[PDB]
Amino acid sequence: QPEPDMITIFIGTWNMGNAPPPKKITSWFLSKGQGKTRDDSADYIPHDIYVIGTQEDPLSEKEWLEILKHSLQEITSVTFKTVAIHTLWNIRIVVLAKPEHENRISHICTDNVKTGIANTLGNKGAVGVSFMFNGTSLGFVNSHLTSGSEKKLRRNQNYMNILRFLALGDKKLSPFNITHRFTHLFWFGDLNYRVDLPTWEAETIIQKIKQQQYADLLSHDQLLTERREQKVFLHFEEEEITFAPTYRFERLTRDKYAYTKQKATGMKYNLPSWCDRVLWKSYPLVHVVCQSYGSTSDIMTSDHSPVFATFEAGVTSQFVSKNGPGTVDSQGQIEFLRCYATLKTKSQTKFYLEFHSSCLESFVKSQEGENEEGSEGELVVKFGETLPKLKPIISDPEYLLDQHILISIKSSDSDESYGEGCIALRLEATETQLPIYTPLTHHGELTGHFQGEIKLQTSQ
Ligand SMILES: CN(Cc1cccc(F)c1)S(N)(=O)=O
Repeated sequence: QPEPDMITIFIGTWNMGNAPPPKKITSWFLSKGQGKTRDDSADYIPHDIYVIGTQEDPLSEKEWLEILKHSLQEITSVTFKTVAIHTLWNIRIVVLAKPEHENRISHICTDNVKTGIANTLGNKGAVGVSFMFNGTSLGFVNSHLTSGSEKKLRRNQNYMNILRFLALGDKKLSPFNITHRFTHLFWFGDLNYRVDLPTWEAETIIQKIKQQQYADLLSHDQLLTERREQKVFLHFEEEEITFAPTYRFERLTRDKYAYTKQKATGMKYNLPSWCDRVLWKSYPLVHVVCQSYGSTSDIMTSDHSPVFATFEAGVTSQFVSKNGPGTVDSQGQIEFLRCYATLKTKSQTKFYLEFHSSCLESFVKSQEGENEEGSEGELVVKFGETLPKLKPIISDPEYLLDQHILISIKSSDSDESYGEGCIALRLEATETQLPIYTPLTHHGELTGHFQGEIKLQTSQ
């Protein structure tokens, strides 16, 4: 039975509005409704992994698991295994997998982050799950961010707190947050970004939605505009939105948007908005293709419609050779030439690099670089030809060209990371000097760049 080189992943996000679901929710898991929808000919084909994020979920874990498992069994005739379930208040994540995958999955982690302070601590935050699927690390975050059209900055703050403090994946990757720990990271939820147009334009917006003319609305979507100004979700992707806004509906129909201010809304308008989103970030040159992104039309218990996204995602096998794991394979090496970091920091300390990768027995510390002043004010840290030669555990190119090297640039004075990035070993050539590049981030904000050349030796 061969190990897969691809799997499909279903991501669902639904703010349930504190109401039980209707008796049938299969349209959600089938990616049917509005937007980029799944072909009917695929309906019986199970996804490999289903990740369900809910917000304002009134159900017990048991109650929701029974609904989810029975739904998938009706669609696929497969009884899915429960990988993980984690709930913070009314924010929940469930991971289900085909039974054939049970012994491909390991290192299952769950965590949560509560956002805000005092007033603003008590119902917003995130839950997440991570695990290994054979040689591939997968992370999943379901976040319910701060509500309200005039709180985009708070949402951006909520995002940074979640990616700093959610403790998922390999704890040995100590300098790296969740935005660097996974081959594929999926972040979804009620992100609560709104269409920023005047209140007086509410009926105009509704008109535009009835015409399926989303362009002038999406140009005011706060998540798109904040992401274009590099304020949030830097280096994440989102599929084009081709479905109507998923909030705020009158319950038990989808014919009416309920946008007017009410005591129940704290006298706030809720103009139609794309609150409910799915984004991802995968390591460079790993296969990931969005195959659906849309909303259901037939699930109407909530003031939100469910959102679905499906993905093809490249995966690798748990590689064994006669040498590694448990030793190095002297036929393999990774060399770095003419490397330098450019940092935005105003500080003057010495810097060194750490190289982290599951192709190494453990992480590698470099010598300190040489600081110079850049022509436009910047700190340039030069490593020249001084970087250590990295000794991978396995030299086979079928393994090594699929791996990645995480880089942290750290202060010698404090040992704190000033920037993190990732280099793919999926090179155009081996035994050949080739350009490499990564942006560097810290707390998910841009802090610099790392560039240079790589020379990869494999057993071929
Ligand atoms: C048996 N584990 C993985 C798993 C647990 C539950 C459901 C699964 F589909 C897979 S393990 N290797 O101990 O983490």
